[PDB]
Amino acid sequence: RKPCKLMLQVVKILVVTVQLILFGLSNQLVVTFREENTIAFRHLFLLGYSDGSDDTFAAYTQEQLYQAIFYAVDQYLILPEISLGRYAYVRGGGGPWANGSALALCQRYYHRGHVDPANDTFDIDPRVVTDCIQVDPPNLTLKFHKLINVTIHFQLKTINLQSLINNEIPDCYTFSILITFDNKAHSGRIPIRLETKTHIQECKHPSFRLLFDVVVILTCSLSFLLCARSLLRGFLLQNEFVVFFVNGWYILLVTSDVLTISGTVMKIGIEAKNLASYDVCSILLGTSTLLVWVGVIRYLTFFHKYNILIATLRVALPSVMRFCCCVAVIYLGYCFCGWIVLGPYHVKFRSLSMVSECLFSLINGDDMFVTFAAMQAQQGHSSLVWLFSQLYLYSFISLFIYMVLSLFIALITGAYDTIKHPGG
Amino acid sequence: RKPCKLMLQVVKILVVTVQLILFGLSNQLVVTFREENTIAFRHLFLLGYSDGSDDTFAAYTQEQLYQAIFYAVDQYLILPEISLGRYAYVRGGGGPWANGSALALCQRYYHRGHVDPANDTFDIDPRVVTDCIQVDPPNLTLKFHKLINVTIHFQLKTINLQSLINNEIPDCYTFSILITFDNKAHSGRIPIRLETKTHIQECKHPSFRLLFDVVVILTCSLSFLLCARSLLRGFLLQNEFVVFFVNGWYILLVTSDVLTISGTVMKIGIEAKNLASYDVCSILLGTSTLLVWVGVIRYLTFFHKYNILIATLRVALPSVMRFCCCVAVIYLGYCFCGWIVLGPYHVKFRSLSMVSECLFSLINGDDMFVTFAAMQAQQGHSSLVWLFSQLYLYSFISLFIYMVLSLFIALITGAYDTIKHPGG
Amino acid sequence: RKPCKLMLQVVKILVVTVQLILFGLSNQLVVTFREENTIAFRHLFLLGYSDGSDDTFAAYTQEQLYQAIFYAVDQYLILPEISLGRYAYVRGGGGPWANGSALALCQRYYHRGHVDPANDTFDIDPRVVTDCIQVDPPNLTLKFHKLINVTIHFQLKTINLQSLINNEIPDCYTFSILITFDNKAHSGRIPIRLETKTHIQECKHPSFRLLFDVVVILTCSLSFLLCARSLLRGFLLQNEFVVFFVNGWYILLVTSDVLTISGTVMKIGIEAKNLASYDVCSILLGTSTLLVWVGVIRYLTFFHKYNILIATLRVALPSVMRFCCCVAVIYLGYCFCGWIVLGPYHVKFRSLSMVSECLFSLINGDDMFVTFAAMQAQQGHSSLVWLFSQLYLYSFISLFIYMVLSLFIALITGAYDTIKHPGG
Amino acid sequence: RKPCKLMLQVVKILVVTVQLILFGLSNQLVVTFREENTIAFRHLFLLGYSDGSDDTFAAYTQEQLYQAIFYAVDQYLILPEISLGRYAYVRGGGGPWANGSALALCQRYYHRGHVDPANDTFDIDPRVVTDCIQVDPPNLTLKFHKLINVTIHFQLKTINLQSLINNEIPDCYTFSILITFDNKAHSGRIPIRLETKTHIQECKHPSFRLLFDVVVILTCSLSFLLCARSLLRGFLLQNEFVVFFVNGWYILLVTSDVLTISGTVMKIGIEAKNLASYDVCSILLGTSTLLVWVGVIRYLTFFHKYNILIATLRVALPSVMRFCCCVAVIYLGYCFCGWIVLGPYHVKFRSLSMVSECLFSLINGDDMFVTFAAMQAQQGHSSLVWLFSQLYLYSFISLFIYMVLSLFIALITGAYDTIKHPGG
Repeated sequence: RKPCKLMLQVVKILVVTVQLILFGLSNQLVVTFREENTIAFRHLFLLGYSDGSDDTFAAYTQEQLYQAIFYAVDQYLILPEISLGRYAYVRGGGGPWANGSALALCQRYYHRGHVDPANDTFDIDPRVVTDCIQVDPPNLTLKFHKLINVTIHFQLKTINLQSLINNEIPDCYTFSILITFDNKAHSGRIPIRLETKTHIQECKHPSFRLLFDVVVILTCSLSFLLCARSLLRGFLLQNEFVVFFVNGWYILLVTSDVLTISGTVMKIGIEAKNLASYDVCSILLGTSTLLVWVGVIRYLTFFHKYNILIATLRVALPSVMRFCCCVAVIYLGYCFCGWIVLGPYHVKFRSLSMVSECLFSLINGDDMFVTFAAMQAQQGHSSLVWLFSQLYLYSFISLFIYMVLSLFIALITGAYDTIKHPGG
Repeated sequence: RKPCKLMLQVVKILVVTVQLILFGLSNQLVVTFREENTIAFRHLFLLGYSDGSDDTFAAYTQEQLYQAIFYAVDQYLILPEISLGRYAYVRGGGGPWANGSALALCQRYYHRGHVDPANDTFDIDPRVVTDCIQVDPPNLTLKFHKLINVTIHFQLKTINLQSLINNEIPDCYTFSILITFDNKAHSGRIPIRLETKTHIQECKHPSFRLLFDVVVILTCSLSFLLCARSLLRGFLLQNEFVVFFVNGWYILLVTSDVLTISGTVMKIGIEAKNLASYDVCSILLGTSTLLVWVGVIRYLTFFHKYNILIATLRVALPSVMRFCCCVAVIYLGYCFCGWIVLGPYHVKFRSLSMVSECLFSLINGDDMFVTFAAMQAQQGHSSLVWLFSQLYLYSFISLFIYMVLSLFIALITGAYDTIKHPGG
Repeated sequence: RKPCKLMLQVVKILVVTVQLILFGLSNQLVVTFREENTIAFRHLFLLGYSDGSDDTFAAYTQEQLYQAIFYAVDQYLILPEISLGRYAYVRGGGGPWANGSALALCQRYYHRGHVDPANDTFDIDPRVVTDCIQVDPPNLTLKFHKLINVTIHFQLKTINLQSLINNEIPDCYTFSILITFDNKAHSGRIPIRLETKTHIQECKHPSFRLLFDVVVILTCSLSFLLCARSLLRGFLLQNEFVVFFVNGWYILLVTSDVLTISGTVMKIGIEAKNLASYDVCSILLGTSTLLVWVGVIRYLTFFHKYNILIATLRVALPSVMRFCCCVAVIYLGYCFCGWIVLGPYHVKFRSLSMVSECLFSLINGDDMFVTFAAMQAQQGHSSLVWLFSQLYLYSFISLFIYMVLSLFIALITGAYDTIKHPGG
Repeated sequence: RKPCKLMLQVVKILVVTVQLILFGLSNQLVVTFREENTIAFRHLFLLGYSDGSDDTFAAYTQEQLYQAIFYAVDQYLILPEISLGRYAYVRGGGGPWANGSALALCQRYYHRGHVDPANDTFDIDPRVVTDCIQVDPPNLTLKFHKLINVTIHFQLKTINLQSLINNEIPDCYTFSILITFDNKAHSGRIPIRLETKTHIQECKHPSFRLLFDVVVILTCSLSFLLCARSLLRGFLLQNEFVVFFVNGWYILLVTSDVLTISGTVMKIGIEAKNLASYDVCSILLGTSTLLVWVGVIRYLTFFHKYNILIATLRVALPSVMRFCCCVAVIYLGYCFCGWIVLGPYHVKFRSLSMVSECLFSLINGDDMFVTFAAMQAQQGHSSLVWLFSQLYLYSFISLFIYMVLSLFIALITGAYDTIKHPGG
């Protein structure tokens, strides 16, 4: 009834997230289309690039430098002669206007640029001039002292004909293309990178799954209304309680409403400005479904046979939070120590990100023989540091390894005490 | 006696699985022959391929494309001139009939194929035409817009002379060979792959181990009859119980009968249609032997000294199943969250398979510094997602890491309570 | 008040270590400048080198040998013709004086060197002669029997112009450069290595963040004085106690004073002789901040709600130390066994360092499938050793894996006993 | 006194194993000399080989095949022209006599060899003829159908001059050299391998560390006599006990005597037939030192403060052994299942060795994301097997992961019961 409505919401959002996962399978075939094309154009425009080169597809020779510039130049020259896909290029100007290239060799470098490190002097008008060469579909050089970044933009149209095997009418992708020689460091290591976007549109010459999605949206709307009614019942009970864990009979419903509104927003409203907002709204729906599973397990406990494990979660977080505070203090201190130490020798130490990176290497064991090994293998320097690195790292290792089972089993015996009360 | 018959079945299936493992050692030398030949023909027919290329042995140049086509063409040309093995090719037609090639350059591509993405149009008779060129042992081109898949089939005969070192008469392998340029994506990334089968037959000019296997089969038949008699005794006891864990005094015997019938079926009956059915029946025999070990440990407990550990398994699954339900709900929710999130950036996220892939990375530590590292290293995009990815992944990490020791030690103290009852 | 002063010290050193982490972010951008340049010159001077070559960028051909010598020779020849950076080279002699090169082809090899292994004889004046060729910015051979080591030194000046994007005036780096062909083994495997240092100086033509750092230093001085006053109070209490854990109300303050003096020394006094002393003093500040977090957690426990977890650490170390002694005895014995065994086959066994390396492979799981796998894969030798290696390694594996949870959960139940006393 | 003699034995074997570790450091520098030379000759004789090639340095082309043969041929031709070491070759015949080569191109292939797989026939006199070409220091072909294995033997002398930096007189190594093209499979994948030994001898023109080792040996002899006296005391106590854990007051002494006799045997007696017997005797000494640490910890417990942890080991093995029997039954069954399953798709499944390989992947986490990942990535076949592989592997994973903490914490609470008795 009313719990039949709740379980209907459970299966209904379950089917809606099944439709989400269906949307995911379809868009995932599509994004496989994306990635196929992505590595594709990487081959395609790419000159001298390699598999795995994304770590280091970067230049030393200026003759190297212009080499790739021309290489892409010819690629734009001769793509229809050469490829295996079917790219199409109509006018499509950017990113600065005027007019349409479609290959725009863009170059930004500073407007005032006197630079003589031999006299130890420089005079820089840090305003940057960008010269662009428009390249009509059927050579010029830049100062290496002068450079900031060099850009090729170009876009190619195609139709995902593989959607016939998905029984669908094919769609039109337009992959926009920014190849970049980049020297923001200005250090000599000119990284090249190809980035791309794509517009998906329907064919020029041209919905039951979409109707089923719309019906799912309407069902989600009815479910959110049911959540609103249940919350009004809970609020009337709260007004009676004021006048007179399990944690989520309200709150999970509110999260579900957030997910449902997110899905509605993803279907239509922000769906005319979709892509990233669609991704984030999927981000919302996931927690909704996670709550869907969780409260499904709560309600489908049916007391779980007396819910001993349900109550087991209860007492410990009362200790576990302060213990969490303490251990996190330990974690942050270890993090500060990393923020100090790793600069002398580390790739795994690179930023506060990499500091977070060390922390999994705490709890997990993947990086220890990696890192604690190889740093001991000593790229190294300044052998007191080589002592001190062992001094730090072995010290970091043992502490949580002992004490964390201490915390978990301490609250374990805490729940053992919660089973000392609770096993009777 | 009767338990001597059971232990005789234990050692008898133990010897039969020793014979299975013997069959495994022999077939494993053989399948090493398979794999040796497999990498072999991969070298052999393969042109431009590499070690490790199986990740990416795929094409960009159409001139690349025909290059490999010709490369294999010459390989079929000149194998006896060139090789280190001894391949033999007699008529052997396929896969479509008429007649015998033995090198069949097969090409499938659609029968109606107007495709112009520049006008945003296409007219496809999705019926596919396949042209095949038969290549008699002692060049033509395909439309790149037009292609679907391109196939070379060829088969080579040889005799595993290395079986003389196994003291056996050598056998005849016929490796059938499908090299394929594949463009089912039609995206430009034409993967090539060589797949092969082989027929093993006896020599044209031509059994005590086979007799010992047959005797093992007869012994397995006697053991299954003993299991049938013991089950009739148990069923008469059940009829007396109706008229009036340890779990497997029947059920393990029934599994053993399944394994024994599977082995009998693998020896003879489906042995005239063997290979995969033989593999699956080995799949059966393994669980039989696993049960063989397990019930061996049960019976050879001899009460295990009072079987405290035997009874230890008893009480906990009563809690552990519902707890398993709960944690699996947690697992499935995390899985849905993966099914959402990873599409923006992941190889480890690729499908529900890869979703299962994340789960070991939960319990194990191999992938954390891998994945939680490198995704943080941010191929990335849309930096709110870069926040949110950390937001998801660190969140996924801690939860089971805490609570799973909670579950295990909660049932641990549960068995501690089962030892609180049971340690006295 | 006085605890407001302590928390002000907590936030004050917190901000000072925030300034440390700020100094770290700034110097880390700089050291990224270092590493960018480092891989740079590695490309730059490097001839025939590769990515990943640092494992094996070493020679076999003498024609190989001179090849790289000339390769660097031309690099010094033609750097301004070729590069992407802006290197500058003024006189700058070294490492022996007289005068200035700036490219010094240095070669050391023994002064008396009769070596005939065919007669099994050698007469070596182990004094070494070093010939050096000074190479003025705009070929000679060495005996391969005769060689000891061959060295190129050269230094290049540049200005880190990328600091304009950090809104700073750019600085002058001078990268000093030692490329070395090294044959101290004299075995034929001539490793080459490029090592570099750099002097950072201000520009020739030329401080509020520095003033804020100085104010932070003065605040640290006031905090150390507050620590000195609190220690005088504690010492007067100790004099009253003599006349009549929590562990760090003194000791953490003393560590903080050490860190504060270290930071003061890093700011000014040893700051005229900085780099490694600066690194070590950062080494000091880290433990200070770690203590900062820890005692922050102590004081901000506020009894932690009765500090059950604080007292939890108390009783166990009384057992844990002797248990630690015992397990470490186990560890050292395993270490001796490694020191024996691995010489026949191991890279992971290389030294007492690598012995420490095995120990993480104990507690962690990263190397097991690596090492216990691949050594079983048997580079190997002397198959009794192949048995014995399994005999050792599987033996090493299980012992701690069982017993260490034994120790941790034994003190776990010890703290369970400490919660048996302490859960009431 | 007498315990001073025992602790003197502890420190004395400690110093003797320090001398063992010293011998290890010295021989390890030497074996580094070995490995340096090993990769050396691998470069040296090796033609077309690569770094990492040891996985796959194997042939396809017969023109490839002879290519390397000649390549080594010229290497023997022109080593003194080319190298960086100092190799010396005097007569040194082998492995068959008559006379001295020193480069012996040896080829074994069967004496009767009619092989026609096209007629499905073969007539093999499995006696093998070996033709050898002696190559005097300053081309012929083999049937590819006919081949079995092809061998080059050659030996080079040199003096480890790097021992002058160890302050020692240098020694004479003679590296004997077997390069082998091997086709025992006869499948076409002719693996090449270079194996080498070396004789270490003193110089032709020519001991306080050796005297200190001899004194250590005499001290070990006195310690073994003390162990014999203590065992005679224990045996007289046993004779009084018959007439009327801690486990190793005898037994550790007996192990120590075994180690001491092993060291004495390694010093002199079998030291005229040393190398592998020396390795094995080091194998003995290690367990001696391990016992040295262990009983050191026993005696230096001094009751360990009441030896609660010493007694903690006591009760549990009484359960742990039968539990170990049970879990090992589980392990063996999983092992049989592997022995079945992996043949269809695995490198990690290769033999009972690799079966042991899976087991660490059980307890450790290194291989899970590796193997359970990549096998799911499906080289694969026969998709019911693809289901069944997941069916097996996920099943293998969870079982020990749950139950093993069950066993450890079950005996943990067992020792908790042993601390329930033992914490009072």
